[PDB]
Amino acid sequence: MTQKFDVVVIGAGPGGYVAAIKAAQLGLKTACIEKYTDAEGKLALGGTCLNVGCIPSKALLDSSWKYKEAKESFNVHGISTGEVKMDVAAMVGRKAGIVKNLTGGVATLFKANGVTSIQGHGKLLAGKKVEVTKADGTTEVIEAENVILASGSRPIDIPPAPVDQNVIVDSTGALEFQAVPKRLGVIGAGVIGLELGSVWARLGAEVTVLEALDTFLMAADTAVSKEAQKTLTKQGLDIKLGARVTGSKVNGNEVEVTYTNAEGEQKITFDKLIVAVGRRPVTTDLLASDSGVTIDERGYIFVDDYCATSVPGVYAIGDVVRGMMLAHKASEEGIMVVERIKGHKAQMNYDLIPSVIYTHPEIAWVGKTEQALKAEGVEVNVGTFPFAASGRAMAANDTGGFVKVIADAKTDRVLGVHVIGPSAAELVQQGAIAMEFGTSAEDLGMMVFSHPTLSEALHEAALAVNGGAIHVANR
Amino acid sequence: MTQKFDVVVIGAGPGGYVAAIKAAQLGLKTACIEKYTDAEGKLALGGTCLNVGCIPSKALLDSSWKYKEAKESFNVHGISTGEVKMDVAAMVGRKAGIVKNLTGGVATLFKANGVTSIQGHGKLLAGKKVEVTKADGTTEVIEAENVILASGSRPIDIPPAPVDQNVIVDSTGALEFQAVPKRLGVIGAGVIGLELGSVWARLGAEVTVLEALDTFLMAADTAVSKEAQKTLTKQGLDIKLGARVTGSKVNGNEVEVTYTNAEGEQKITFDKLIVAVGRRPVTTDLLASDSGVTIDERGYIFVDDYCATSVPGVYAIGDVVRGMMLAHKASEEGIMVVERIKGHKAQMNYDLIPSVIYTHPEIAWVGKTEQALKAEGVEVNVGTFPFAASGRAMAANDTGGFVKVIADAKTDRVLGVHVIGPSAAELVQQGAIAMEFGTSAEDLGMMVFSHPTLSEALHEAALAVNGGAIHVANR
Ligand SMILES: Cc1cc2nc3c(=O)[nH]c(=O)nc-3n(C[C@H](O)[C@H](O)[C@H](O)COP(=O)(O)OP(=O)(O)OC[C@H]3O[C@@H](n4cnc5c(N)ncnc54)[C@H](O)[C@@H]3O)c2cc1C
Ligand SMILES: Cc1cc2nc3c(=O)[nH]c(=O)nc-3n(C[C@H](O)[C@H](O)[C@H](O)COP(=O)(O)OP(=O)(O)OC[C@H]3O[C@@H](n4cnc5c(N)ncnc54)[C@H](O)[C@@H]3O)c2cc1C
Ligand SMILES: Nc1ncnc2c1ncn2[C@@H]1O[C@H](COP(=O)(O)O)[C@@H](O)[C@H]1O
Ligand SMILES: Nc1ncnc2c1ncn2[C@@H]1O[C@H](COP(=O)(O)O)[C@@H](O)[C@H]1O
Repeated sequence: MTQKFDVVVIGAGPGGYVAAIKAAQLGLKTACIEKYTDAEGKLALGGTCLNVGCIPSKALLDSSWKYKEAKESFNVHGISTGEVKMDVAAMVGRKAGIVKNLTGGVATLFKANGVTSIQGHGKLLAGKKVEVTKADGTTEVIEAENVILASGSRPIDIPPAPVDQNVIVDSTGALEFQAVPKRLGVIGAGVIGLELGSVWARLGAEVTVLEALDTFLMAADTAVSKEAQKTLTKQGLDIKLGARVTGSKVNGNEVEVTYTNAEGEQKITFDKLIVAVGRRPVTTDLLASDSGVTIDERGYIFVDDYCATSVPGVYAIGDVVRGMMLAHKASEEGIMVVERIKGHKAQMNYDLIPSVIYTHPEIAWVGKTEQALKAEGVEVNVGTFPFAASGRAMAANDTGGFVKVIADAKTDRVLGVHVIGPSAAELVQQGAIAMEFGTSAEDLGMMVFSHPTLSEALHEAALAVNGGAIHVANR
Repeated sequence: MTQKFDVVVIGAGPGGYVAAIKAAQLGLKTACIEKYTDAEGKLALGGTCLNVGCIPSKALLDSSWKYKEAKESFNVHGISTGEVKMDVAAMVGRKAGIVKNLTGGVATLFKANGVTSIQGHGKLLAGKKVEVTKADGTTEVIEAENVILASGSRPIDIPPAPVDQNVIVDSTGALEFQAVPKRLGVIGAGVIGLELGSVWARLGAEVTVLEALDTFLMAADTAVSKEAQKTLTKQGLDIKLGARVTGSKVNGNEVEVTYTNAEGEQKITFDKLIVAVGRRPVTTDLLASDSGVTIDERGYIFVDDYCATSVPGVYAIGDVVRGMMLAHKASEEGIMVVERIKGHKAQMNYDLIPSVIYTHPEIAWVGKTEQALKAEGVEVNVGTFPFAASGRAMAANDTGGFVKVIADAKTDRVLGVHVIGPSAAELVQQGAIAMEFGTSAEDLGMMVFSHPTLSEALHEAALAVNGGAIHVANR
């Protein structure tokens, strides 16, 4: 009666469900354990990303942008509308429908690939045995030749502003508001905070973003974060740096927030408050005391470059291990691990994992920032092209931003591509693909880019590296 | 004394003006001769592409799509408006201001780079001598060490439908309507005809496209053209294949068109008629009898792979020579010619020039079609991914279409990338960049693509080539 599998995956987020599908495709008898259930009380796959993360946030960002554009940027095209209105419930409902479709899609993929789906909480015991606590309390132990831990992360909750799922919410609650909060506060100016604040600012919320640090998007290239702060501020996000929240007091349907900055203590009242101060790895009841799996100082499962833990045949991927907390990072780690289980020498290039921020203008990058390369003493040539000079962007009425390409001054090898503007993620992916092949700035400049397209902005920026751009003056 | 230049470029379109800027950047004393001037007396730099082609069409396509979307696809996002109306004069005026800004931009680039612009009609005489006939009829002969012929193209004019720029227009008049015609006819279902028909259909015109051939977009992959005909028909373009126009009679503010199809002669009346039956190379008074420059059977200037004519030091680029009549082809041929004048061994890869159709959904491709590869006996593996399975596309409410990757069955080398759907041009550019580096489908599949992004559809299609797609069943 004891079930035996070649691979047992704990967690069905982008890391775990992709790993499970890949394992099954490679002929490995695979099981995937997941505890999450939807509103009908049924197993729902896809993790944070699908259910309360990437997908729902992108749906609201696209809907809210259309509303803002209709209100402010239709007249220039000769288009008049009556009063523009937003049925918030319908917007949230569209998002809920997308999530339902996609979670159903993952279940379908599991069935088509032969993945054994097991609803419950999984715990790794000694000897690669996994204890599954089923939805009804029944426990069952299964045996695995290989175990993949992909338990993900959860929002950080801080004593100064505890979430109550009503007036003070985390990112999950922020995607479920029934009405536009008249005054919205956001703690944390990270990617999640800026995305969530953008959604509601577009729909009319007076938005204030309280950020404890004195830097804005420190991971982005300095020129990109400078431009981002300027534009987001103009879009109604009152971004306050050096503003550390120290306490809060919920008074019925409002919250008075206290924070400290260069001018001492300040108080501000909001109708809703979103706490977006980071995410922490989840290992809650994931490991028996004698599992042998090492956890580092910050709660992450310790792994090598191939996602192997301290225990043979046990791997860990995604948000629960070191690295950028991104969905594509999790999925590709899952692929690597399964390929390696099959004996292939798969590996990941952590230096070419792109980052995307889905504000408008979209922000994206891959490789190193200019400030980082200068700090490391690497001499570089930089080429920039603004969308204000792009005929395609002018046609689209979306000319803010630029493309920045950074190359090694001696070898001309492209070390980083940074974009703030239309189709940023797509242009950065072009850069990433070229970088995978060890492209030089000159190699990109020598290629034929379709005209007129936003892609041309990357081509011009690459040419600008060596002072050869056609559509911008060269210095 | 006679003006003397290292390079004399005849024509200031994307081939000519880019060739002029680059020559100047490389230290060559350069002149660019252009005959056309706008209503404000300014030299019409940018040629067909900027003044009456690429840019104006893209501007109207973008404005008209926003109108269609607001009327038909805002409700799903929860967005309501009053009545959505289009001020056609204002839409066309926005386009006119974009054209004015960009033409001014090229003038600024010419000045910053030291290009001597000369207003007039240039003619190549024997001995690389160029006669410029000014607008007042005066002539001046300038001496050149190198001549670049970039005279471009013009619409084909046909006896059955003479253009009067009122009831019967060509592509130039089609971008200037001041009101939506109730009934619009388009002769020719080529790229230009489909784009122009789409603009007006979106704004309420009843559009009929009369095409003499029984094929539709034969240059596109069969799966792409099939989908395109289906979706364009659903958008209100009544595309009639095998319908050859034989005559037309203007009756006041109407035109009765007579055409022949499977039921013999038919008659149909329109308020406006667009003649989009192709384009022809322009060599009108471009060459003296004894210039020595060979013209082929279709009126194109004959050139080798490096755009060199039969006369040493004389080159021809863009629409006036063989190849795809595209802006990026013209510009890159311009760059190749100039680099070679300087002694560099630059080369054009005609196999990797992408094609784009700016309808909605956008269509783009690079490399070979599946039908061509089959006809040539090349064994292939095909991978397809539909946007209906893309989380990013779902969030954007734009899921129509797919990505198709074709690889050599023996070497796995990517031979073609075809896309119909959102950001088709950008995804195709990712494919073209990879193909420049000799990518295999597996190489693309091993790269990390940001999630959620439209780019992921290319990643999945690449994986599907070898039956390894994650998000669609592999059958
Ligand atoms: C609002 C928001 C927006 C985001 N937007 C983006 C974006 O645009 N792009 C991007 O790349 N990333 C984004 N992220 C991050 C992204 O969601 C994560 O990086 C990704 O979900 C990590 O995948 P994972 O598989 O590691 O973990 P998760 O997706 O968190 O999946 C872990 C799963 O394991 C389950 N689980 C945990 N413990 C157990 C157990 N013991 N037994 C059984 N099951 C268990 C959980 O129920 C969960 O379903 C966003 C996150 C948030 C919160
Ligand atoms: C409606 C429409 C839409 C289009 N859309 C696209 C698109 O989306 N993408 C794309 O790639 N292509 C598009 N094209 C095609 C594109 O415009 C051409 O391929 C491109 O302009 C060719 O550039 P060129 O430099 O060869 O010639 P042109 O742009 O035609 O420039 C030739 C110039 O030379 C001048 N000239 C001619 N003879 C002389 C002379 N004897 N002396 C001096 N000057 C002279 C002309 O006045 C003109 O300015 C489109 C065309 C049309 C009509
Ligand atoms: N108490 C706090 N008040 C304000 N900002 C905070 C507080 N605690 C953390 N943060 C910020 O929250 C942000 C979270 O960023 P990230 O992890 O990228 O989402 C960081 O920039 C932190 O400085
Ligand atoms: N008299 C005509 N009636 C209908 N279609 C025509 C006629 N003459 C040319 N065409 C079509 O016009 C199209 C021009 O397409 P292209 O050159 O790609 O822009 C071709 O597909 C021709 O078949």
